[PDB]
Amino acid sequence: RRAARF
Repeated sequence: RRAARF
């Protein structure tokens, strides 16, 4: 969800 694979 953040910026990279999340």
